[PDB]
Amino acid sequence: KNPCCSHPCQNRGVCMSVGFDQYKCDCTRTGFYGENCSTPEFLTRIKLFLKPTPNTVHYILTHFKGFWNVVNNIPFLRNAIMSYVLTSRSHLIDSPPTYNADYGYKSWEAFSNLSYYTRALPPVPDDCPTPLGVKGKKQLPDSNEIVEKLLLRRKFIPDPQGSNMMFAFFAQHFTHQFFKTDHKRGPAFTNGLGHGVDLNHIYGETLARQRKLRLFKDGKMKYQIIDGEMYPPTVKDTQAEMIYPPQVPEHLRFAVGQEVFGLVPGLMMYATIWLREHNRVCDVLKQEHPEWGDEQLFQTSRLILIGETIKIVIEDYVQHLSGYHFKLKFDPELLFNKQFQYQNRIAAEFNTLYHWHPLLPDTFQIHDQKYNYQQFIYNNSILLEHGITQFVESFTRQIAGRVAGGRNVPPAVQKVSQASIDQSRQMKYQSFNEYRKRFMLKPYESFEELTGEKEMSAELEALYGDIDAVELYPALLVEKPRPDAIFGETMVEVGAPFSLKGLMGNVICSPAYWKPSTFGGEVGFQIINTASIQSLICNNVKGCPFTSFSVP
Amino acid sequence: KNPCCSHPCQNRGVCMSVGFDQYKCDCTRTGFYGENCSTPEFLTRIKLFLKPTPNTVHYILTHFKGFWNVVNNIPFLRNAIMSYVLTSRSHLIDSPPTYNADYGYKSWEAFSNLSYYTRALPPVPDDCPTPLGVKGKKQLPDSNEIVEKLLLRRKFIPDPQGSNMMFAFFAQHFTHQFFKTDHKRGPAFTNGLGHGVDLNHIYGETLARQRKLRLFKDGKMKYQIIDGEMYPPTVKDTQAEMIYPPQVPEHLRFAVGQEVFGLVPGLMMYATIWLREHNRVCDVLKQEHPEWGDEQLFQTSRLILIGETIKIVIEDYVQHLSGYHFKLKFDPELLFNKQFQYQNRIAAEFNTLYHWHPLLPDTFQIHDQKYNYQQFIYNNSILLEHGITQFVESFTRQIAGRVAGGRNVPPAVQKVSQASIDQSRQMKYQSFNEYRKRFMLKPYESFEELTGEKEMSAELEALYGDIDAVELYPALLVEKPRPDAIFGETMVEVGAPFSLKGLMGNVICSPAYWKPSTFGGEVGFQIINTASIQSLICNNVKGCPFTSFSVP
Ligand code: COH
Ligand code: COH
Ligand SMILES: *[C@@H]1O[C@H](CO)[C@@H](O[C@@H]2O[C@H](CO)[C@@H](O[C@H]3O[C@H](CO)[C@@H](O)[C@H](O)[C@@H]3O)[C@H](O)[C@H]2NC(C)=O)[C@H](O)[C@H]1NC(C)=O
Ligand SMILES: *[C@@H]1O[C@H](CO)[C@@H](O[C@@H]2O[C@H](CO)[C@@H](O[C@H]3O[C@H](CO)[C@@H](O)[C@H](O)[C@@H]3O)[C@H](O)[C@H]2NC(C)=O)[C@H](O)[C@H]1NC(C)=O
Ligand SMILES: *[C@@H]1O[C@H](CO)[C@@H](O[C@@H]2O[C@H](CO)[C@@H](O)[C@H](O)[C@H]2NC(C)=O)[C@H](O)[C@H]1NC(C)=O
Ligand SMILES: CCCCCCCCO[C@@H]1O[C@H](CO)[C@@H](O)[C@H](O)[C@H]1O
Ligand SMILES: *[C@@H]1O[C@H](CO)[C@@H](O)[C@H](O)[C@H]1NC(C)=O
Ligand SMILES: *[C@@H]1O[C@H](CO)[C@@H](O)[C@H](O)[C@H]1NC(C)=O
Ligand SMILES: *[C@@H]1O[C@H](CO)[C@@H](O)[C@H](O)[C@H]1NC(C)=O
Repeated sequence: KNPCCSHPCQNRGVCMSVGFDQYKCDCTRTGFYGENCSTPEFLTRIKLFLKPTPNTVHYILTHFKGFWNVVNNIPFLRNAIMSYVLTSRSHLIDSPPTYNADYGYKSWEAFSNLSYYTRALPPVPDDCPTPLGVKGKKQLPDSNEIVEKLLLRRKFIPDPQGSNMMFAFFAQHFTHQFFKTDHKRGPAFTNGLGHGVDLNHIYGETLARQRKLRLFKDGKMKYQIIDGEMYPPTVKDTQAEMIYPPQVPEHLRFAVGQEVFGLVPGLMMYATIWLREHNRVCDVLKQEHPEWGDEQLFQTSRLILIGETIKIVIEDYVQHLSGYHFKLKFDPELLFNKQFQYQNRIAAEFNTLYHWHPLLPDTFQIHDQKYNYQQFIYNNSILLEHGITQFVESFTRQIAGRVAGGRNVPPAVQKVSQASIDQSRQMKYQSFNEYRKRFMLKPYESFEELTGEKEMSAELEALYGDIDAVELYPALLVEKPRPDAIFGETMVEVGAPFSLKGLMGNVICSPAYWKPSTFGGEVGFQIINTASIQSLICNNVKGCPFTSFSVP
Repeated sequence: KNPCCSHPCQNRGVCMSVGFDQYKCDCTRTGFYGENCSTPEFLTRIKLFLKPTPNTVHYILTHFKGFWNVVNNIPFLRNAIMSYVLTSRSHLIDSPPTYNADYGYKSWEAFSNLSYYTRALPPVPDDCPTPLGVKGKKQLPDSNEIVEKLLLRRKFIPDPQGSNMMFAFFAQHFTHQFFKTDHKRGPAFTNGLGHGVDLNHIYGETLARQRKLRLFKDGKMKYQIIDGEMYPPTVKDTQAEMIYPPQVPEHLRFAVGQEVFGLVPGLMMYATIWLREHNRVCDVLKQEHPEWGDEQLFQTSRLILIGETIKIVIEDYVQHLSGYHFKLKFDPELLFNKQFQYQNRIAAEFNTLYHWHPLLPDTFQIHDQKYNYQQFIYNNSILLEHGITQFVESFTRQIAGRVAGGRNVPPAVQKVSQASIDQSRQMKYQSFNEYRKRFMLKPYESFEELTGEKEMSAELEALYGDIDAVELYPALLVEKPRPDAIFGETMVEVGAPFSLKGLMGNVICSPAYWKPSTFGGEVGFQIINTASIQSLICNNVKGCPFTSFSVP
């Protein structure tokens, strides 16, 4: 019986066993002291007393529109506030990384082996009184029963923030470059060895695959013209492997950076758009540098698209999610006078937290047509029939589902929801409340406090028994949403540090990289700093249709 | 005719071609402006006028012994001084890394591909008038003529700092965990994907190899008992690949972390010593943690040995090399309030700089025996015959050769010296003076100034014709040595930044790692804080013989 099974060390203290039945807490630089690191120093009490709650800060950022309008248009003020948002978030992240699924203590194996997802909290020891430590019952509830009673959609619940399918598929497309679970190996392992925004889902994970996708003229990527429009090349032509069922004919097997993007037309849509953007940038650079060769044109274009991606994700994507009247800003210079590590390791909990299944609709609405899940998946024929323009117009206006609030997961992906729970247990995640404490949030003291409701909280009580036994994934989906919001508190407060760290931690944001020469001059640099979700569609989609991450 | 062939940009500005006929210098954050980044800004002019020369600083640090004795014993001042030497040196290194042999511009391939050595200076462009850019003759002088006329040892020149064989072999053993050139692939590539002090030369580069070397009992590494003492296991026993010529019998084919360490008995000596130290620490930790399993004992011991290594390298190895009266200090906490990147990429020029062939003696004296290179190389029988105790006593008393000053490379390793020159040209190194400017040193204006002597300078002038045409590796070895020192100015001013950055950049120095719990408690921390070259030998060599990096 491991002495640290009770997770006795508080406030990010480190538990270490000293003997078979005793433990010791390392309170170094926690701001606390005592046996469990639970007694605050003088300075710590003052900081705590003066620290406003996340909900308070959230209220201020989502109100006083007249105030933020002025702040947004004064760089001095906007920079100082954005600088605060960045610094205070990333400090909750261990960098360089620490634990993974196989190590609850610091080890060189955990640090050096990039095949693992890292871990924000160490795994629960193998031999503990309960699966989660000491709290709860000897056996966790049946994972399918959790999904059915708490997560399954009885009736479609639209997102009150108005997120659309353009947002939903952007989210899936973007995150699947660093969420690349090596399932044949196990949920603890990833294929994304770059561990961040490298755009491997466009260019490929290895040089061998990249060379299959490249045209080797003017720095461009291979493509084909169908009905006058640019689309990805075929598998037969590139010999770049893709995941396709037998029923998909050869001429419809599109080859892109990510092997699984043929699964759903929504992904292939963004894959096509980003492909168009790369070759567009190549033309721009070739005009600016007629002396450059194919290789430098390719490499510089890739760096620019990485910049565009981070720019769009912060100022459009995260901006939409936050609901802030304050306008977030992508500016690496904000950190040049701060302590910050330019590196990133993808955490398993970050992956799990991003299982935003409830976003998915009951049917997919393209033009005047509707498709069920069986018709939609692996169906590139739909994409060619309607075209990218029609796809953009339809997805922009189709609303997505609310993620928090419970019971909004489509039955079509019921087994996927269960898988998230099963894998979480396989990797021995700690409880939901342990993760709330890990990110300096007060733990919930009752099921009713979690959901803000009596029905689902009663079912939670019947299943888990104790609030400290509730698991991470289901609790995130049943958590009381913030007022008219898509998420609950925990989703934001745990997710934002991971998100922002991986964005600003990118190498191109470092002082040695963030300069005009890196991107082929001011022309390439400007492409990055003026990028938006609207400009991406306008530049690469016929007719330049209106688009947004929110419904009109 | 690349317009950047002349390397027009000064002070670490970035050169970029604009059209076929012109270039543009990016002076971002160089502290300079103008077309070539040559004109200093206001504060820059001030800092220049208030900053002394490295030779002036070196004088101060090597004199006023009574003064430094006072300084060394007042922690607050000693910490401030040591903090400054860490931050100022590491600032000259690009981190995250930039260029490599294949990329003279920033690219994702250069950043992400760990198989390359990184580069402090970008390679000379392919289409330049001269091999070095625009300076010098169209063809570089014969590499063998350079070795013969300038580098080959006539009479043995001993190190005036009194470095011994314990020092020479420690340097080779220590640096060959990150200097691991993949010669079958090219000099531009490395097998040390950890790019630093991971002690892979003990434990192996991969997990597969590590498992072959581990005992899986009490966290220990496999070993055998010969004549009552601990030695590495064999290849036959472990099935771990080693590089050995056919004439080496099976029982003399020892298996260690680094595949080439069977090449020299001096390397196998330190391999044996560090092996013993691992198993020693395992015994200490097991006494402290009876509840721990094999895996935790192994991993914790490895972290401790990494700590010991960095401690010894700073406070004994670099301390001896420097010749300073100021006492250097290994203390990660010195950087906790500073801007510092906890990562490292091994530079090709750092490798070339560390080719300290002149250290090698004419013969290897062990007890009453003398061995030439034919008798010594790949001869592990010598190690077993004398034992580690006799090895330590002999090598402690045998003096090493002077590195700078020219004409001190043993003819036995003549081709190695030629290979260093050939590989540098193959990797398209820039000139010696370009690298001086890269590390804020003034360029030599004449051969006579470089050598401080009329003989070899005349030979240099005949070979190269231009001082700006002299290559990095030959100039390092012929440079005028500092008064009674082993090195010249450039070796120290270029070498120290790379060296210190790789040491303090280590992850165990990071705030999240530098705490007692990481090393198994206070006992693990004390092992590190009490580490020395003396204690390393005393703890693991029979009889506890005295040792040092200098001749008694
Ligand atoms: C963030 C938004 C998001 C969306 C909109 C979305 C939309 C959809 C969708 C739309 C038609 C379908 C059929 C599915 C179905 C799946 N999802 Co998602 N998923 C999303 C987030 C994720 C994440 C994150 C994972 C884990 C990936 C991993 O570990 O490789 C995931 C995994 C899966 C898997 C497991 C295999 C795999 O994808 O590698 C299936 C199947 N799914 N999901
Ligand atoms: C303290 C520095 C030091 C020492 C003591 C030392 C001592 C000895 C020694 C007997 C003691 C012998 C027989 C050799 C012989 C060789 N050394 Co060194 N070498 C040293 C510094 C280096 C470095 C640096 C390299 C290149 C590392 C790489 O790329 O693998 C090297 C590589 C070599 C090579 C391969 C060529 C090459 O990598 O370019 C041979 C052969 N050698 N050396
Ligand atoms: C430091 O953390 C310790 C671990 O959480 C904590 O010990 C825990 O104390 C609680 C109550 O104080 C115990 O909870 C149960 O105790 C008995 C079982 O012996 C039950 O009858 C109770 O109803 C209650 O459910 C935990 O069992 C106990 N955990 C241990 C000992 O591992 C310490 O109190 C903490 N110390 C400080 C100063 O905060
Ligand atoms: C890091 O850069 C390495 C150097 O570019 C790169 O190694 C190269 O890998 C490719 C593809 O694996 C090899 O390409 C061809 O190799 C042989 C020719 O010798 C062909 O028969 C194959 O079919 C293949 O097309 C290169 O040979 C190889 N080059 C070298 C010098 O090793 C690595 O792949 C890069 N690392 C990553 C992770 O991408
Ligand atoms: C990173 O960790 C994984 C998992 O431990 C290592 O993969 C194992 O490698 C050994 C030896 O090659 C195999 O016998 C196992 O079957 C592998 N396990 C799995 C789950 O794949 C991997 O080798 C490690 N990476 C490195 C570079 O050592
Ligand atoms: C869409 C429902 C599929 C799963 C049904 C079996 C699990 C029981 O689901 C039940 O659903 C009821 C109506 O939503 C709820 O009121 C109950 O709390 C819940 O237990
Ligand atoms: C895919 O979508 C098309 C719509 O163009 C439809 O005709 C077809 O039946 C769908 N299913 C497939 C191809 O399995
Ligand atoms: C910059 O350097 C180039 C080549 O070294 C030289 O021709 C040019 O005159 C320099 N420009 C200035 C402004 O000094
Ligand atoms: C190796 O050393 C042994 C003595 O230790 C000696 O007898 C033998 O000749 C040496 N080998 C060579 C090739 O010189």
